Amino acid sequence: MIDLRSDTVTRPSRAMLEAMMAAPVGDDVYGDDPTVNALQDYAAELSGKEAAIFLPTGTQANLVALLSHCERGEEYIVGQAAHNYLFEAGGAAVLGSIQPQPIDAAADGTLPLDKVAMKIKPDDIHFARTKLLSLENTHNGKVLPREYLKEAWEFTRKRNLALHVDGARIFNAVVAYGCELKEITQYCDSFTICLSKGLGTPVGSLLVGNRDYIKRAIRWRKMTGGGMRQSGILAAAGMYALKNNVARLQEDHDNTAWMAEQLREAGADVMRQDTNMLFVRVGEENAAALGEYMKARNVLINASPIVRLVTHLDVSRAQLAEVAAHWRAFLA
Amino acid sequence: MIDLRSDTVTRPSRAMLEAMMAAPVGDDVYGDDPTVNALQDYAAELSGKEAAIFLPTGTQANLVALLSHCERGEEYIVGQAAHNYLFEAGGAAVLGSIQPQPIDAAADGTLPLDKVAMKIKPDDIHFARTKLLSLENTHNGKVLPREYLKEAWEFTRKRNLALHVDGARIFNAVVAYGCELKEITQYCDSFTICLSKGLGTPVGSLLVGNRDYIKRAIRWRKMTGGGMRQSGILAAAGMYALKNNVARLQEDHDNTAWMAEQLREAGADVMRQDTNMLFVRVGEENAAALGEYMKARNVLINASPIVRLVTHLDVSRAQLAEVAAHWRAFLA
Amino acid sequence: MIDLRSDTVTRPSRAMLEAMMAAPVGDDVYGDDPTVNALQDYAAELSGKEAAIFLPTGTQANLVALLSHCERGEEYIVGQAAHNYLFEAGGAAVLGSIQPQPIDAAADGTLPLDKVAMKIKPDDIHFARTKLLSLENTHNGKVLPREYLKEAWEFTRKRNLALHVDGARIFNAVVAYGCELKEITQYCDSFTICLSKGLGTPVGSLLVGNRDYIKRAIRWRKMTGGGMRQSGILAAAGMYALKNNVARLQEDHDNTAWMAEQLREAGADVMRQDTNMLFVRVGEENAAALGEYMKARNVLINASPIVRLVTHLDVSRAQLAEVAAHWRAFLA
Amino acid sequence: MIDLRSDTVTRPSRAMLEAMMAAPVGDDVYGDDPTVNALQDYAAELSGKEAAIFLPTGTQANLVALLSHCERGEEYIVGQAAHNYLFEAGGAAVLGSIQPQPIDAAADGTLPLDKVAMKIKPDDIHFARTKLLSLENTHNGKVLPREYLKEAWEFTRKRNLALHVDGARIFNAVVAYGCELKEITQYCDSFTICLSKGLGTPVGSLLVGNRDYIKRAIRWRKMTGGGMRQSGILAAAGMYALKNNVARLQEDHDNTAWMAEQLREAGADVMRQDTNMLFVRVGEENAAALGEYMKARNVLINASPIVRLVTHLDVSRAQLAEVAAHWRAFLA
Ligand SMILES: *Cc1c(COP(=O)(O)O)cnc(C)c1O
Ligand SMILES: *Cc1c(COP(=O)(O)O)cnc(C)c1O
Ligand SMILES: *Cc1c(COP(=O)(O)O)cnc(C)c1O
Ligand SMILES: *Cc1c(COP(=O)(O)O)cnc(C)c1O
Ligand SMILES: [Mg+2]
Ligand SMILES: [Mg+2]
Ligand SMILES: [Mg+2]
Ligand SMILES: [Mg+2]
Ligand SMILES: [Mg+2]
Ligand SMILES: [Mg+2]
Repeated sequence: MIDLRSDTVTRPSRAMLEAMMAAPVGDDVYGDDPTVNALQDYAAELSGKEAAIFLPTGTQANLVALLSHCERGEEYIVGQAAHNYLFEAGGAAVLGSIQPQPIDAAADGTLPLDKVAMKIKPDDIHFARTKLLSLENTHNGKVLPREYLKEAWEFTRKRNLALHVDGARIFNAVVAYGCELKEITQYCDSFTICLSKGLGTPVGSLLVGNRDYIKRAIRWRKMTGGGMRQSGILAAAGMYALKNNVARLQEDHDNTAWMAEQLREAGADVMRQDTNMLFVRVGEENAAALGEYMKARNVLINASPIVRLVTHLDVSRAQLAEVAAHWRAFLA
Repeated sequence: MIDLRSDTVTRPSRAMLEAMMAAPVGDDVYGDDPTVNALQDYAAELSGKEAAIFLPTGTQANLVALLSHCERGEEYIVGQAAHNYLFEAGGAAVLGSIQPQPIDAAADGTLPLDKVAMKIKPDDIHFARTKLLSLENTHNGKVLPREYLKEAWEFTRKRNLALHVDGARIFNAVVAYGCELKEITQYCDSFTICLSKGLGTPVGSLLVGNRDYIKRAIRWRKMTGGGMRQSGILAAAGMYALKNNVARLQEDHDNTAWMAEQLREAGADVMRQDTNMLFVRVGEENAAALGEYMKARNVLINASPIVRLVTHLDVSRAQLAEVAAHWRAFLA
Repeated sequence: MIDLRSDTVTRPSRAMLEAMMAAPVGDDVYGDDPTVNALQDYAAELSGKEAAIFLPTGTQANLVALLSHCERGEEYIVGQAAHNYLFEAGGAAVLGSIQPQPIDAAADGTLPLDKVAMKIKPDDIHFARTKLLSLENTHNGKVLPREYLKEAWEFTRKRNLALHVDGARIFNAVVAYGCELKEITQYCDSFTICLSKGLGTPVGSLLVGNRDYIKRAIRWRKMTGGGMRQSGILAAAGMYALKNNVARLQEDHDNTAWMAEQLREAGADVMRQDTNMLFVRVGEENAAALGEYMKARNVLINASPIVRLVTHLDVSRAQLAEVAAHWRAFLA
Repeated sequence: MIDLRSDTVTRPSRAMLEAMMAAPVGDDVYGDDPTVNALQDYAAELSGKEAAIFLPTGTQANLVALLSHCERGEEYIVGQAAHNYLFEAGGAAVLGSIQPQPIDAAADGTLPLDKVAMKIKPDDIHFARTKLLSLENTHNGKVLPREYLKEAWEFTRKRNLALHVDGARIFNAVVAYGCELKEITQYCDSFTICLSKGLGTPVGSLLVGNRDYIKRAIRWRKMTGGGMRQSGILAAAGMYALKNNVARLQEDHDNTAWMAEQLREAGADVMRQDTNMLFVRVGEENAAALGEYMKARNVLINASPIVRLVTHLDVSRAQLAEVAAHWRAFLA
């Protein structure tokens, strides 16, 4: 079927499945899984960091990432629309006892440093203790300006703040940048990697940072429930994906801007196109209707005034042609 | 000694102390303290609410209120500069496992209902569960419009959201409206009352609401550590304060409005003036230099590029006239 | 390789892997994964419960269960040596703001109802609010008496307390009782099921209960980070495991009971033997020395003055006979 | 009236009241209260510690004491029947995110060190991180053996554990010991002092420890709501009590063992007598009945199978004679 709801719907490729069934495993609680360790070391090395850790979800990757950075009473400055603030049921505050300090991101997706500075609280018993600055490289598809990344890292060091990046779709950014992962990963103390979305993995996310940081991450992961056993089978896929599915992300990107043009031709009001994501202003009076129309044509989208269409390896251009045709028919 | 730093410096008048030293007391934990109970029933009756609870501080009155309103994982929309979000060291999140959703307040001190609406979370496992809208009347002196208070009240009912008002200086707004307290508390499910501010009490606050709500608040006040014993001694100052110090707040207002013209007609840059508060932009170069010049003449003002002068019952106009002069002498 | 450390080392059989590699999957967050849903409905139906939820680990199945049962400030009575109190880094309190009330378990593994009763808190603001009684069937191998399970069930209803059972090895007790799973799950409101232990799955657990309870558990599983995507691949091993690996647990039991006689009739001090678990008091002087002697011959046993040997599908009797010999050779 | 429910019902003496109305005050949030500072320095000096802090309640003193000692995920070993575990609505876990590890106290009221050692968790991700050992000198009236205090302190230093003592009635212990406060205070890193119970204060408790510890206590107190303003009026009483009400505690003690004898003569089954507390095994079938009988004779006690009678300065021996007579009449 044609699914444009999220790149999270990506299913295992033939090659990936065999890599998995082939991978050697062990008990990762003891650290005896060759594959988990191999994936963790690859990411670490690939990003220029000391150590990495495998978690069940990107949600748990960020929760653990936040608990690891901030103690009870500390606070993190994040985007009002960032994932580890808005889309993680408020875990950091509810579970971690961390005060969140959200601020609106700028149009390009960055967090205005002048605003971040204004939110750093003085060492007064009145306020929470600002500790972390969280970013999200690839925010609703937008790739942060490389210069800004350098600026934030520099900014944080000057203010003694830790810097963490939600790299759910960090490889989309990499491919869009045209550089290596380590070249953007140098500007953050820690960052996450989701294997389950664009890279085509069934389950999996990674938190990468220095040795000590990750050791604290290990205690938190166990507590939050991520301490799995024979994760080797899952990690195997993650290794295969990092060595065979990063480059093709460019194919998704061209499909996004290709589709963006088709919908423009058809008459749909396209709001913007960034990486594997495009947004259309469908409208309130056409939301649910378009949903059904499509859903009928075996096309799955998230019905809404502003529909977010996401691309991935399980959607071809030909299939996009179909949806662009079905859409054109909708509007006229 | 001339303290324009805050209205929190007000000291007990001899009549207040006597009222305290001659009050009958009992074990409040056992609910055997006459004066405490008397103070509560009086606040409840005067505001149209069923019950009331006395607490050590407003900070605790709000932490308790927030805990009594939101279960673990629940959320409260508030102002980025509001007290129960910014000035209570993130208590609601750190201790109460409550997710805070702060937004910028409009110029007049209100939380734009349109902005508030966009922040109400869809009922999806993705988000925290929006449950409370917490206001602040008298917000840095600013008196919230009355039509907004009625509109927020209606908005929250149609959204099934509770409405709480941090009334640390509610009586200041009350005198400014020229109405009864009941006429504004009718637009909220719960509100607080600090007696230790302009009303001149040594310490103590009140949280008022529905009988069942307050019953829960009693469990939280205990856990947080506010369940005192013979606190009727303190509650006594409260009654005395509520029966004699409400009307004279108009005197503080006139003085602030007075000082404003004097400082203005003296070379000072008066940004704005609301109730017992005045704001003068002094700037870097003269900030710290101003604090010292004053500190010497016994005039205490929180130095800063933008100084906040707070009038209260312990600062006379004559004394203000003096400071004024001392400020017109600062420029030369 | 001979791992008697835990039954958590069980590795996937080729038939299990195939079942996993050929399973249809979908986005579980969207509830679109056939196998995951299939696995849940099967566990629910087989236990007499309305709903079921798949999780990354048992540790998370219990944290979620506890959170779904107790609101902030609520409490759960448990065993001092129980898993959701002792071996999950205090998660219920640290992350869930739940007060734990642990008590020593009787010799047979049960929590003495008389002791439990004394621990139920009076409804007074002095105490936490007792709400759950959490058991553990198979408790270090010990099979809880059936009359106690029925008695705890009745006790909790007459006290209006929920009853949860940590069933990490529930099927081990089940085979030992010689009854159906439904006949014991009928005595609890919720229970867990680990598939990654004796049942031989690579990872995964289940929490089962009433439809409304489980709906809440879904919100908590997300927040804690267990809301995976195409997890049907994992859920597949679970179904395969539940349809083929339950009965053969009797083989582990016989082997443990077998090894016990061998080690006993060899000079070893066998304290006790329950289901797939055996305990031998080795003592200080021979503890670490034993671990090394074994470690060399590839036999892995958690060294300690009191060694805990765990049998499972990946350790044959023939292999046990070998270890045995290697142990009778340790004394000389 | 005659109140034997608790020494918390103690009311202000003429001398105390005048000391209060006389005391000079200020804003303690800024630290400008002469009296609060004077009380804090007196306690500190009197106990041989660096600094002290004034809180509204003993409950908040312990909560703050626990938050100050243990970070999120750390754990404290305390008595199953200790106040900061059982009688503080579980604040440490609910609010502080601290895992509690309670164990039964021995008959003399101490925590068997052999048990404490058994509960210290290894540095493994399975367990919470043992950090603090909490004691309660004067536990239900029992005075801990001095030798044991020395032992626990020594024990904790050897194990790198912090030691805290709930000194709600620490002065009862002092008077019973016959030594100075500093001689028992040397065996703890921190300890609390309740001014509101036996010492005859209306409100008030103190936490005493080293400079850094108390500084952390200050941030926590503010967050939990204890940061009061003109606390001078309350502190004044606390100073008067520490200089005029410690010695007479002996009068309460003799009244307790005097009354214990009278009740024995009358026929009541006295369980034990320690300091200002005695326990009678009234029985279930006579609980409520005795309550009314007494309550009628204007005598207030906590009705129960085992009645706890507490002495204090507001109950004279003559009044005890009355109650012992009313009791005798009850039984015969
Ligand atoms: C989806 C997502 C996450 C979390 O991953 P889940 O698999 O949904 O838990 C974190 N950050 C971003 C930016 C995401 O898009
Ligand atoms: C001062 C104040 C509080 C709380 O008072 P504390 O005594 O500092 O705890 C709450 N809200 C507002 C708006 C205040 O100005
Ligand atoms: C192993 C186990 C758990 C949880 O399993 P993890 O995979 O370690 O999270 C829960 N309860 C018992 C009794 C166990 O033995
Ligand atoms: C009463 C008491 C406390 C707490 O004091 P409150 O005034 O009740 O908050 C702490 N410890 C002991 C041993 C007590 O008896
Ligand atoms: Mg996928
Ligand atoms: Mg919390
Ligand atoms: Mg005051
Ligand atoms: Mg396994
Ligand atoms: Mg008292
Ligand atoms: Mg907590």
